Amino acid sequence: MLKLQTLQALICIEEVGSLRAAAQLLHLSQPALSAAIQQLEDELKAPLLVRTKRGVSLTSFGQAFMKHARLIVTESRRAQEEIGQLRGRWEGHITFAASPAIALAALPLALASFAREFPDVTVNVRDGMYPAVSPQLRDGTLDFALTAAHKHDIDTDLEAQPLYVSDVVIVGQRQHPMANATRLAELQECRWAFSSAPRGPGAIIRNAFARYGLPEPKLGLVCESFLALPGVVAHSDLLTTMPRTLYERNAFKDQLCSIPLQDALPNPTIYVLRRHDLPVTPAAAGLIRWIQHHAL
Amino acid sequence: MLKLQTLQALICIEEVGSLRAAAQLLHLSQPALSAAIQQLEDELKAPLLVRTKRGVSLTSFGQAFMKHARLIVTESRRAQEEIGQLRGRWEGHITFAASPAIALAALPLALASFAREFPDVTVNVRDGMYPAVSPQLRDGTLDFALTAAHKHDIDTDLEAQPLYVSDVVIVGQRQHPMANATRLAELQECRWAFSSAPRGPGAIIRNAFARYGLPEPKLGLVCESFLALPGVVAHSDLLTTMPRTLYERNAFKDQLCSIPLQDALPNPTIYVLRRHDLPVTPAAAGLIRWIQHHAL
Amino acid sequence: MLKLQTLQALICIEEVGSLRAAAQLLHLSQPALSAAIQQLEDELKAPLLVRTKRGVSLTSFGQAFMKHARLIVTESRRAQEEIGQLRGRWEGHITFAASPAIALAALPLALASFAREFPDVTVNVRDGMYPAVSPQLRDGTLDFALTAAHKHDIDTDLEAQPLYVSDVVIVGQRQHPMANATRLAELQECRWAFSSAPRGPGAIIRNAFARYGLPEPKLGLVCESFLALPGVVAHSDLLTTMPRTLYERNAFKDQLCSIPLQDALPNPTIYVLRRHDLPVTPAAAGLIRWIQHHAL
Amino acid sequence: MLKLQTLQALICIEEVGSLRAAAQLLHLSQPALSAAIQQLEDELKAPLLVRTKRGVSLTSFGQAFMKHARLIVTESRRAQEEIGQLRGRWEGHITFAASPAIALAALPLALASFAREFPDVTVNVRDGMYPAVSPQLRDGTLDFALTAAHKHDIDTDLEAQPLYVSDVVIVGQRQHPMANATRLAELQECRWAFSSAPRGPGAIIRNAFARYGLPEPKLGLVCESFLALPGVVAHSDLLTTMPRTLYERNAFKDQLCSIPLQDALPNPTIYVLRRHDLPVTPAAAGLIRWIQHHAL
Ligand SMILES: O=C1O[C@H]([C@@H](O)CO)C(O)=C1O
Ligand SMILES: O=C1O[C@H]([C@@H](O)CO)C(O)=C1O
Repeated sequence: MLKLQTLQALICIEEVGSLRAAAQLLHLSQPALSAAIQQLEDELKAPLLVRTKRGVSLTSFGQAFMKHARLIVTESRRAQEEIGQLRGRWEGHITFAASPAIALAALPLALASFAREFPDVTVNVRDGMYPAVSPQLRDGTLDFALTAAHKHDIDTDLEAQPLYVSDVVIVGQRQHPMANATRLAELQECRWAFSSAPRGPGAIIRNAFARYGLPEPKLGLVCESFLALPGVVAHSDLLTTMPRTLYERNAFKDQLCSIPLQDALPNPTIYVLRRHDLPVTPAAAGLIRWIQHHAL
Repeated sequence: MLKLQTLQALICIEEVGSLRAAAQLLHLSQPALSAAIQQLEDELKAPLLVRTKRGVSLTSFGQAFMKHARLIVTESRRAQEEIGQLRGRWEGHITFAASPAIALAALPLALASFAREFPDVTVNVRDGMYPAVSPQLRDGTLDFALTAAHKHDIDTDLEAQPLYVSDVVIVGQRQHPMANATRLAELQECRWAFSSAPRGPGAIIRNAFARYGLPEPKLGLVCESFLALPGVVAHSDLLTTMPRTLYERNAFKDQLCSIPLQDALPNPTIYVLRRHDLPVTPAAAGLIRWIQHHAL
Repeated sequence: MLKLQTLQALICIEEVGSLRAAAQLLHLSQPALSAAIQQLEDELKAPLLVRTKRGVSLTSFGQAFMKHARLIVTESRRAQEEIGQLRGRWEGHITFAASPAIALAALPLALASFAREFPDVTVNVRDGMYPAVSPQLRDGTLDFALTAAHKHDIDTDLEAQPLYVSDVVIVGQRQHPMANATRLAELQECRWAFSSAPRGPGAIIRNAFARYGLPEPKLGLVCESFLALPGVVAHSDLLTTMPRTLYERNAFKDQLCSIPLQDALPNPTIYVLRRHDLPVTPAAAGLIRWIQHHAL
Repeated sequence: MLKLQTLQALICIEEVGSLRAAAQLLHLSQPALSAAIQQLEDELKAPLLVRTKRGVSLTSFGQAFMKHARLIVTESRRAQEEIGQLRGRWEGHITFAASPAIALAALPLALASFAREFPDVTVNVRDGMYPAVSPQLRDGTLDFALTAAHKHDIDTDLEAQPLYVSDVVIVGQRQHPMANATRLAELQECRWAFSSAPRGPGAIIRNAFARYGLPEPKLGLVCESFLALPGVVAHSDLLTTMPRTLYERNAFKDQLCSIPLQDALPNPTIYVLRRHDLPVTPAAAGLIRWIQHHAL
């Protein structure tokens, strides 16, 4: 029998004056409790209980021992309470960073379902992108990030689980002069709103231009806000690249077009990124499952 | 004495985090980047970098030195760009942050106007809010921030110029239970998505509930991403506050509504914020001009 | 519920810092130490250990849990030792700390007396001072501390029993410039070696200079090691305060002197300090008895 | 010419109205300064100075540029001041741990000499031993430790430089019954005051007994305080092992003897131990040199 339940029982035996009565009160087996106390007495080499007409009393050794017993039972309760609070604070909070596409499609449906399965968790959500999220993942102020990355180029401190394979489209003002282009080379003369990517401003379009044999793309401006990007392109002649989800869910849809090229653009893999030494909360894993569920 | 040429070296080394990865400073001929840092370390008489687990890391001295290094480098660049501008050679950089209400309405029109008049100025557009923008204002890495703020509580070294008086609304899913509420008191029991604000996450609804005599609003989640907010609200029963301009310009407009409230809500003033003792380049001035104009 | 058997396992694992190095728990047959920790982790519902750079490290939960684990294990051991003692079987452990004035005079005589009467009790003797000893008093890892303290400023859960009223002297190199000073004011310009004390390093000379109307004493060095103090003073012109007993009993007595001062200095009371709610084992009681006796 | 001295000169030129006068004031070469300003003007593509009858004035471009120049000169001064303070605090403090032998012989003479060569450094000295010092060396609260260790068994985070090779002697009460022993086996019947060592209480004597084919040494008591050890052995029949320096410099010399065995005891190597990522202060290295100097 678990020692703490034995000590707990002795505490009860002191108050109600019977082994039998104590076992029934704490829902323990009489023959098991009796054998536990006996075992303990043999280890102690003294009796804790002396019989009377009514029941039992603590012996002299029993009274000495009970002071220790009382402190051990109390310490156990306090320990479980301290850690219950600390763990309660831990499990009750999630802080993460999401890419624009996850935030526009996956997250909203994920968050609804999640909050039913995990009703007691505050979630804190922010915009984020790798490599910028790396330092706060590392220093712990950020639990995980849901962001694009390149497998062969990720921090070693970080674990990376693929979430889904994403799409990138070239976007322009609805009647862009190059709306009918089928090739990258046909856009050499356009100016670009360099959108953000793991390898730097406009890295996706620069690298596309490079592999297809073209010079550097002509810069129009650098637009790091994905919130601002769709309207900016709508009121200018600048082209940009963006996630398909952003193109499909933005405020300026009817003023924009995509320019679908027969030349291939990349498919940025979206990753769960977190520090690997770190333990993941049940809720954190839960939220990931739900976002995953809506990223199929 | 310091060698201003080495400051960008240090800046670069802290960013890429590697000894060798820094060689893209066009030191693809020699590791005399080390000699350059040796000098800087002796001028300050303190170790700046440190042999580390994944490559190279700044010491506490290095970290302290960065804000000064960055202000020096960016002020030098601004000095040079200004002189050319004063000669009608309109080249150079502008980096600025914008709140969602500026970013979705005035900004697209202003950027296009500016680019037409100043075709060769490289502009960098970011999300940003006060007070988070303050340290990038302070080290010269942002020229200005277009953000909500409270006049009576802006840091002393910051210049604040009123740009726009914005409008707060209360937003929920289209067939929300409270869709037809007209009083703040009717929303007492609702769960909220705390959106970002100068005085902290959810400060607007928190401070409103307070003034209207209510208890703390009930937290559903913290959502710092304005890109994510409309959709989160669309696919749940969470209420939120948001700029009217965002309410009117998002991808989930069909699935949302604004609560027809007859209790009044705040009208946050959007400001142009700058570190006051920094002379504004003629080009940056030119852009603020345009944002003001389109801000109506 | 907790399994008290696993607590020593956890204790051991945190000390040796290794997964496998812990197998000296006589688990040289199986890694079912892991199963034991799995249970504990589930009882607390929190990760306790963490896969780490050099082996295994406690999580913040593990760290929080240690004081409770240690008090439980040591109270259980004390419960068992007491019972045997109450039966005239004088076996078990005593761990205690002592200040230099107790350690150099009363302690040698007391330990010898005690060992003659209680030949089989294992005694553990440590340096220690208040308040540094407090957390080891609190977690049961020290049975008592014999230390200077101030009555009006001892933590509430600590029992404090006057043992000895000690004597402070001011000590310097034998032919010190001030060797013949009779007034504290004459030592105003001297450099001091700050020795340890309850109110902080050099608190005695600091608080003396203050009461006698002087400015802050001049710091030469901080010397927490009483073993080192006499020699440091012997081979320099640094003055220090120290217990008269230490002044009288060190290896550099020939090369030292005490300043023949007619301004009075404090007489720190040495106390027997214990966490008050912990029942003192008969053996430990037996030793405190002897230390008291020899303390004269 | 260093750019900061150029900007500094332009600041001077604005105030005193002459290039010639400014070069002489700041002790710079006229032909060099003139060429520097010229070079700067060519890069700026505008003149900073216009001639008058007296001297020069800033041009319009000069006045624009000077605002930036003034800020860059000021920032440089502030940077050097911030880091000068931080580094000043760093270089002006040493905190270390010493073994009993170092503290009794090396340190006192080291500290005197050191403090002349490095007069502005607070030194904080404490008792310490490996492995106990390891966590605070690692977390930085302790600069270095001068302690015994075993080369083939030291933490990887730590660098270890040998300081000197030490001696261990068996010590007893002046007329110990075993004072004439020449072999370890002759002491099998004695009881020991287990003194502290890297591999645990009494590890030196246990391991000596083991290699010479003997059973475990009989325990008398565990004495972790090296301050207490000599008097404890003097007023009992317990034997101990200790550093030769402790045996030669303690308060109870005339009441003790050594028991020099023809059996060999170990020669514990004393190490400088520090975290290797950490930069060492000039003063810290200096103190080590002086302790080294007195450990020959
Ligand atoms: O910068 C780049 O953009 C794509 C990337 O999006 C693929 O995921 C790619 O291969 C690059 O080199
Ligand atoms: O514990 C031991 O004591 C000596 C050591 O002092 C040598 O430096 C040794 O070899 C052991 O195994």
